[PDB]
Amino acid sequence: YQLMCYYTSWAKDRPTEGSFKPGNIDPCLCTHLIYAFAGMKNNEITYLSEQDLRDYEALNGLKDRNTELKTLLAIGGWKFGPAPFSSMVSTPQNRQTFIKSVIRFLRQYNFDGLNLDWQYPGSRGSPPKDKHLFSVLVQEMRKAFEEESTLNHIPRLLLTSTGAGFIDVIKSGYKIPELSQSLDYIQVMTYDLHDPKNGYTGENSPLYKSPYDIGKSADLNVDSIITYWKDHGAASEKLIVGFPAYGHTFILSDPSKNGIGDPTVSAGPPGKYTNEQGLLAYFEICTFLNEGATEIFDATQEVPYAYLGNEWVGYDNVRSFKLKAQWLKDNNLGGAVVWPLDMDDFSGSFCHQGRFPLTTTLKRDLNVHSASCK
Repeated sequence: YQLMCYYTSWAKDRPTEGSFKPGNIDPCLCTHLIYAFAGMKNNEITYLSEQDLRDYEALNGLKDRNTELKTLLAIGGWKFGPAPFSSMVSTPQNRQTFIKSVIRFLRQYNFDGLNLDWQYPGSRGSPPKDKHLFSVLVQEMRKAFEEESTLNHIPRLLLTSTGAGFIDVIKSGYKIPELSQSLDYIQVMTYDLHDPKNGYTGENSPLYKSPYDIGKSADLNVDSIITYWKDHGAASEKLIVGFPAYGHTFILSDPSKNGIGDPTVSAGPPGKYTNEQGLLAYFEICTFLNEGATEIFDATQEVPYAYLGNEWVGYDNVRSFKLKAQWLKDNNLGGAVVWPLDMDDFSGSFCHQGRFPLTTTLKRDLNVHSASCK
């Protein structure tokens, strides 16, 4: 099984005890480290800031301790949006400029591959034709990686892509059989399933649906999403399940109605370290629990939630990671991807469950072993 772990460039910029640097990632913990994010300039991949080059060096230097460790560079993300990718895939000339810049960039900065994270082809303004053009880009990029490998007599660069977790978004943007042929891995975005706009508490990444989830809500769970990708032609061993190291928060309409599916006023206030309304890192949730929040493990969805007064959080813990890891193995999936590793308890001081408790649960249960680490 694979165990991929994201490192986000902004994690080192969080205040005081929340700051986490890439050089402090345990090199034996994951099979792949993914750096979020690279940007684009004139149809060429590039760094977002010159300081990212120092992060690339620290991240890639971990391969000197774990010689089997692989590193990927992620381009895109929610904030970047669809427009740069739409322009880049629009012509063969722009795709060639991009593919050539990727090979050159990955090799010069010692990355083992690229993670495409276009959010999303075919939606958010991206036209219907981008479903076909994204598949063309992926085929052409895989072919160029094979040709570079043969020309230089070195292992081929890896090619991965994120995959939407929302059915309508999957339908309008992904030619699943073609993408599965050319990609090494598909990182399925099995998280942010809390449906913030419906006015009820919802889980971030439940394994199974709530019996109260009706219609489109019934597909907002790991089991339903992965089943959809498999039913539509994705290779099971190429599927990498998204494991969030954070939760989503809500302000309860009534503090006495504190279960899943209960009425909400708004997303919860930003955390001291992550500073994003409606989100708390796993390390911040540990503080919330230590400061008196009531912890409930919902067996119907196989995920926890916690509440304190009118503040409610739906998240993942050691137990939910354990149960999803067994389900992953039972379903012959390719592995897991921790999103983001920097929101797990990287120091061991917030949760007192040792360093990286969520990720360590996956390393142990997915039998991740490197010959270089024994």
